[PDB]
Amino acid sequence: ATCDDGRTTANAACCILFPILDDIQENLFDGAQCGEEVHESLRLTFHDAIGFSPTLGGGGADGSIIAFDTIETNFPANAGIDEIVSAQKPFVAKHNISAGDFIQFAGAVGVSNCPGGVRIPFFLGRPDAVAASPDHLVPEGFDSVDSILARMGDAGFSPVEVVWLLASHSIAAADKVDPSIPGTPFDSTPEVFDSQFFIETQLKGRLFPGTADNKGEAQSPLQGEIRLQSDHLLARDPQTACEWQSMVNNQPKIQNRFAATMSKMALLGQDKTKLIDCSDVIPTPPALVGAAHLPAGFSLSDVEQACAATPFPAL
Ligand code: HEM
Ligand SMILES: [Ca+2]
Ligand SMILES: [Ca+2]
Repeated sequence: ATCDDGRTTANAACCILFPILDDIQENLFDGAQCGEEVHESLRLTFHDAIGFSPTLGGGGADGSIIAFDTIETNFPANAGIDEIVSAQKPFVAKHNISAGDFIQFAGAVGVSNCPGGVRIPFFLGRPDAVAASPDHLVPEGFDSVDSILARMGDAGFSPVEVVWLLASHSIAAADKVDPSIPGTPFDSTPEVFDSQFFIETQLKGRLFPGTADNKGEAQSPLQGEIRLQSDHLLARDPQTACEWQSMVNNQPKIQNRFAATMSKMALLGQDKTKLIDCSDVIPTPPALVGAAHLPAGFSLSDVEQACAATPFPAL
């Protein structure tokens, strides 16, 4: 189909996304940058979608974190999410799409701004949310591995799919884990969707980049990086360690698995056969240029190898 401004997309119902694309690239992502607003929007896709439990309810990727913000931003695991919920709300009021479509659309557009990134498949048509998520369904940085895997398993994700979704922490920082150092990132390249996150979490912890006593924080290997206790444990746990290592220096697998498992997350609570595919509206991401690496001056003896089947690669 050809839309009114002459841009084309495979399914004509998708034409309505083009003005919304332009508005968010200008006014939400500050001129299509891979910056804080993109990271916050990507985190919002997960905090919206994961509100889904067969036994308790929640409609998953349904926009409930905006439509019922009053309730869901009270949950302690949503700390800090209110800023990006407030920022997105006027876009939803002004355009003609549901909050659940908007959150996943903004997350996929945001990701496409980051070098190395992918186009997450995007479907249009989710109805407005009809219930707030239940409480206590969002994993925290201080939860054990078994707790996190049980929660993600309960929403439909295997342990390998959790590892794949955690490539999101390649373009990510924390504001609330240690409030004295907000904006400190989880890897050395928070503007680049690459395997540095899986590398650098495998390094021996050395110091705390701000204060020492913060709940859900492990020691970081670098003054300018922060480490969640969850990522520290998942990189080392026999249930996830070999998968975590396998992402290192494996950008094709990161890209393939992150797109497919993000599309699955974006569809929790929904049925794709009732929606329309508008994947082709998402911009084309830049590619990587630089090779994966240990941080300069580090070597294999600084890596805590945790996969008995396969040694950590020589980078
Ligand atoms: C699986 C267990 C997970 C845990 C325990 C977890 C935990 C966290 C924590 C504690 C933060 C920092 C919040 C702050 O203090 O500001 C965070 C940030 C973030 N998380 Fe996760 N996360 C998990 C999975 C996910 C998934 C599946 C996504 C996929 C979208 C995601 C995307 C993000 C992003 C993009 C940020 C950076 C937000 C920003 O820079 O503004 N996380 N994560
Ligand atoms: Ca939700
Ligand atoms: Ca990165």
